[PDB]
Amino acid sequence: ATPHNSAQVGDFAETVLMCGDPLRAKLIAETYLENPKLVNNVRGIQGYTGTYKGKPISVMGHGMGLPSICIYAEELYSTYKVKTIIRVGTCGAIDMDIHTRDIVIFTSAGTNSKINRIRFMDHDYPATASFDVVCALVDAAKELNIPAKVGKGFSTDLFYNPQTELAQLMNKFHFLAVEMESAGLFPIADLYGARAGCICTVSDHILHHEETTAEERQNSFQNMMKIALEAAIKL
Amino acid sequence: ATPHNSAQVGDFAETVLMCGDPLRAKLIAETYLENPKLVNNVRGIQGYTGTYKGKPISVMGHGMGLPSICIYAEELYSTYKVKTIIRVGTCGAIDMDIHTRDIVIFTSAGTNSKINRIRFMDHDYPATASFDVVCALVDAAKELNIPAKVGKGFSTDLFYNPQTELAQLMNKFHFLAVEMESAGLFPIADLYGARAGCICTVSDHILHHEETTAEERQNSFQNMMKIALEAAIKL
Amino acid sequence: ATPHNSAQVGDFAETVLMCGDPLRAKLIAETYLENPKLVNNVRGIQGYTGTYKGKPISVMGHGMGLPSICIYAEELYSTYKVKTIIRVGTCGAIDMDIHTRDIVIFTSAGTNSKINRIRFMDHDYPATASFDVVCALVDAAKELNIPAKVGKGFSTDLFYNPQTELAQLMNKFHFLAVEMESAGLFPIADLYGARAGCICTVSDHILHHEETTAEERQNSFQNMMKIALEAAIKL
Amino acid sequence: ATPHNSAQVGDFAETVLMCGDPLRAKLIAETYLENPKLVNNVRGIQGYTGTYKGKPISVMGHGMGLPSICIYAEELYSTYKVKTIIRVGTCGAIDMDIHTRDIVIFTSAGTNSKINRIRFMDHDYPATASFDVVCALVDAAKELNIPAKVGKGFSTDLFYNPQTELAQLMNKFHFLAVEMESAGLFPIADLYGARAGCICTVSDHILHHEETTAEERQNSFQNMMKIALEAAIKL
Amino acid sequence: ATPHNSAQVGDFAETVLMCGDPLRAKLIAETYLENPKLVNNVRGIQGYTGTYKGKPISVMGHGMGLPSICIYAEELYSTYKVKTIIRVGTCGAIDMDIHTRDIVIFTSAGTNSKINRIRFMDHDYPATASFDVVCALVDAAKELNIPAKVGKGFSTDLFYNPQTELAQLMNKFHFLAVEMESAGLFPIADLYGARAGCICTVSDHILHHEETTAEERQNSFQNMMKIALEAAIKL
Amino acid sequence: ATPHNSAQVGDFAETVLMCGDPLRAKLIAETYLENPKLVNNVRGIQGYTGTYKGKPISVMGHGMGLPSICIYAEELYSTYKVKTIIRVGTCGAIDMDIHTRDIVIFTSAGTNSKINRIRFMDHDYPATASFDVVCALVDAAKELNIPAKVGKGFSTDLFYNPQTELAQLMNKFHFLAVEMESAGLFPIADLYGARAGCICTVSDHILHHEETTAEERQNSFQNMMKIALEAAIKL
Repeated sequence: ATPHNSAQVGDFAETVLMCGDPLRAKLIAETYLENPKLVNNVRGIQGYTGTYKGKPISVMGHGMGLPSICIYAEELYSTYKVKTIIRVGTCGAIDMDIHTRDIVIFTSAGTNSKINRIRFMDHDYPATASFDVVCALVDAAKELNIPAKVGKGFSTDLFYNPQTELAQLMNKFHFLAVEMESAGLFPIADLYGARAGCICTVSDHILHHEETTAEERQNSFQNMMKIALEAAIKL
Repeated sequence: ATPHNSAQVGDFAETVLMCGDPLRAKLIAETYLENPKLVNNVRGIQGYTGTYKGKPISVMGHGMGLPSICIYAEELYSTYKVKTIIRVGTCGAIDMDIHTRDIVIFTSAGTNSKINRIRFMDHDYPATASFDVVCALVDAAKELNIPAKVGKGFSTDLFYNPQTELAQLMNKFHFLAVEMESAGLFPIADLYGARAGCICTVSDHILHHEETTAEERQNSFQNMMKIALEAAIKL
Repeated sequence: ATPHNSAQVGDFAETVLMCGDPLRAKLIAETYLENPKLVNNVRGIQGYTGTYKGKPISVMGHGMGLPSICIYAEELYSTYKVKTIIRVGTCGAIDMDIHTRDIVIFTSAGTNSKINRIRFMDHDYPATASFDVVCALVDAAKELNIPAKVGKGFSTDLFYNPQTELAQLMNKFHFLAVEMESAGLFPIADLYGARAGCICTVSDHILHHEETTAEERQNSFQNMMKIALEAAIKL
Repeated sequence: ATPHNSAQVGDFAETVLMCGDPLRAKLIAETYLENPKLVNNVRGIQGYTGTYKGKPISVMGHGMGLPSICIYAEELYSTYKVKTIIRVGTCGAIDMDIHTRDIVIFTSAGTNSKINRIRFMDHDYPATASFDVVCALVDAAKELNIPAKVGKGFSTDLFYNPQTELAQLMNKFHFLAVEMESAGLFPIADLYGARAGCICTVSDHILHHEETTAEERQNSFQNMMKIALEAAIKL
Repeated sequence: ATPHNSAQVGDFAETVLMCGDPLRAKLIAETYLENPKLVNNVRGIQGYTGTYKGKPISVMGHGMGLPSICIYAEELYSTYKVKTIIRVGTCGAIDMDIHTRDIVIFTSAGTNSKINRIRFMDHDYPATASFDVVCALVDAAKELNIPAKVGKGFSTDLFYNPQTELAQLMNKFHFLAVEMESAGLFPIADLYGARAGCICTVSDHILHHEETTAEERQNSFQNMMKIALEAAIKL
Repeated sequence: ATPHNSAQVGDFAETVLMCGDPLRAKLIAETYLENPKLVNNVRGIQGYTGTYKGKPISVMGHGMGLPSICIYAEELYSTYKVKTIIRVGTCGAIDMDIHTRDIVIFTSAGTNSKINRIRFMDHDYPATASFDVVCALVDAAKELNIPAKVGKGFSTDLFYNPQTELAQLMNKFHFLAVEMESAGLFPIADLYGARAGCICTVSDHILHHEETTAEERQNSFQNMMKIALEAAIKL
């Protein structure tokens, strides 16, 4: 149907969970969905559609960086009539009070990208997570009683960032974590009158060395997944 | 104590309601607070401190525009140790589905200002309302059962905006309303590890002529005030 | 007549003196004008119209920051057909050769704001004081024989400026003082084919501790006021 | 060895061919290399190392967009000590004199991204292909006698570009094609004192409908691959 | 003494008149100065030093564009200890009320250049003519009773400007004329604690066809020269 | 024919060599061309047209800075129907591996100017030398067997650059040399479907003191000239 998707309108559920790693997306599909069917694998993106608690749900990769997720999100909202895209994955902690293996719910995401300035007449567009999605993620967290931190995230274009001072600046303004897609996703959802959200488990800290026990990193991941899945049902 | 405030540390409650109109702030103090005492009137700003349901509460004006509210907010968070600043006032609707006299709860605010870019190494800072404050405002709305719209707002530096195309662009991205302070307030709260939020009643629509009945504009205002006050207690 | 002014066309003199402090404006009206009448008090702005040496003159506050004064200036030039707006007030010295209590006449004002870039296709607009007004202010200074310094001013959006290096940069380029309105005012006057100017008394120095004797600060203020008033007559 | 690569120093050849599609990279490895061995598949990136005419050569995917390829390129140049990265893939034609199925050799790439401005003190960095690589690609083209167009390319962050006027502007300045990685790749090669280049086959035209015969699109692809491979040997 | 000047400290008068055309500068030297001596001709710049009414005066070309005059001005203020640089030349009218052959005195100059933003931490620097020089030029005009227009000028980097809408924008803000050096000159004078000014005769109008009689264009030029010369003496 | 050129269509050869120094251009004309005739001297620019090996060739100065060369290049390509403009001159070395008296062939040029951003919708335009011209210059170098370095150049607007850190940044990215015209020239050639190139001899190093023997600086210059001339014939 599109340059980056072979599936046809209807193959995708109206709620799609997206992560960077296509293998992760394949794992998710095989681990949490019932009767997952590969509906799209253009560029080995691993797009699946199965069910969770009787409801239709799709999981697909979105590469890394805003330019990438921007392609998938717009194609999904526009061509496949998707209504909700919840980004699920890992990220790097910034704030000193955030520890590795912590789950973070993005209220919004800042960015060093130029995309939003391009779509917003060079002004400051607040890449804000859909309020419904934020509430669904937080309610899920509360109901499952899984500690989660809610706040600003930051979508960087430079994983290896030359501006090393930026990190401390972000810690001063209390940015919770860093990833590479949210700031691009959120505004595209607004444009299509659709919804977007993001939940991540901190896989590493950028300001100091952390303690990462083998079974603690997985628990954290599974916990984030439960929240994302339950919230999807609520939506 | 400061160049723009004569009050001393302790004169202000830890939760402060701020609007642009100092006369409005005086009205609010005399109408909703018990035993309101004028603690600061430098520049006729009308800063009061009284009580609501037994709890300490302060109401003060903040002029118009980010540069203005930036002065008051930082002085309050820094010198008077205020913890929460809820901006309460009027605004101009953008989105076609938003009508005059509607109450809007800001999740965040975009801006055509350069301030946040100055404090954020020229990148995109997401002026986001403190999540606690957004939730307190929405819960108050729900509990009082007062219809309110939650979403992005826009803080403009140009009330009379030369870029007339911006309005339609904002309607396409579904910005709810336009005011002139939120985008400045939110990031200053983050810096001080404090909290900020904004709730406004739409006094006019920028894309078309609206119907404004005399008693409907006041009800709307009183309703917004109830929500702001109750939320303050919850915080 | 406007959203921020209740007065009608004709209530304002064609020459208006504006300062940030509305109480200051009230003081000015009661101290230097004959038969001052409050023609507008929307937002406690304290707008008066009286006479000086038989001629009509208006004094009104304009809040703090470019976004604020931008609203009043354009409304005045456009709706009330005002011809001259002279900003009168305080400011912070930059240049080492400028001392507290010194009177400064702005030839122009730089800014860290984005407004002029918005109205000027993102190029460098030189916020220049109307040449007639500069000459009227300087002639008044010379005739009254009151020492005044003439040069560049700087209108900041950040009273509390994160970019602490900016101050020394400005001292190197010899910016005389810092305030928060001129850069916005000047270009709006040009747009309306009208005139604008600014004169300030330095109330404090930003690069070092100064000596401020009680009666020296008032004399300085009264002197600045005489110059502003006489120049108004000349215009 | 890295967050996005499991291979160790030595697993990668000093010359690496990179395309967006990981499946394409797998195809390339199985079709043109002898004894290709999968040395890295983190994120299903499909990184292989085999031989071409007795020489070591690696082929791996790089996702879509500058942020993505920026991660891989820097990791490869820095950790795996790679010397040459030749981007090989598809692109969209701009210039009217460029037709679908045409092969284009990038001399350089423009971009609407902010990355290079971030690494270059906000000035204009000319994302230029390593001269050795450009010459190797052009010599290969000449020796194989395969018609190829040499000129500027454009790396966009927005596949779906809101600024629809940009296309005609680029046609006026004769930008040959559009892709999404070159502008990020080239400067990273310079930083590491290494080399980078890009060759693409136009899979579609952005200014008008083109004729794409089944066997013409493959020939074009195979031809581009021959040039890329032979040039690699020359390097 | 410098890369662009062979003269030594002392060869140049403390007041230097500069125009773009080196031949014009040679003409000026031979026509208005007594005993003009060529003190520098690096790059055929035609730098002379002679006398006017017994006082030392130098005339030299400065090429075209800010980058050019920036080199000469800084070298002159820094190495040759020059105190005043008055730019004298031609320009293109913008404002409809400005006619060909009109003399214009710059109060300041706007620009589409990035230089001042580079030297001013990316903020708005008001390229303002030294107030002493503006007054000297205007007094000379008044004393000689030669009609002159005083106001903003604009220094463009693009004589052939792609942004054709800019012209009308400038006419709306009443920019008097367009040249290519003032915006660069003025800030360099400030940096060296020295002085700069600019006076031009409009040789053509950019918004419509004008009437240019043979002897009217010369008179205008001679008149501008008298003003520049007399003002130099006053300084 | 134009404001800066008195010559008529046909007076200029289709290939024009341009340097900053008009005296240098005069020298070149008298030293390397047969029967050189001065076809244009507006502003003492020294524009000549003679022959080299029987072929028509023109040499003319272009002042200093992008704004300057932009005027000449566009007038030449547009009015005089010139096809190739090869900038020939001096420059300042950046990279530590570049020594004084070294000849450098620009593949492209970066810049701190705003021109290209103005003509390119505020995006990154890669000021790239025409590939034909680069190849002609390099072939000439190879055939004459004159060592030349090929790579990025940088066209600065600030000969005296306040941003002293830029130099080291450029050395890290391996910018070969610095001049003041290429970045402006290259894009104008693209616009006119014409060609441009640049070759310079390093007259000084910006990062350290160099050894410059009298006869080594001239040899270097003559060598650069041979390459430029021979390449012109090849084109």
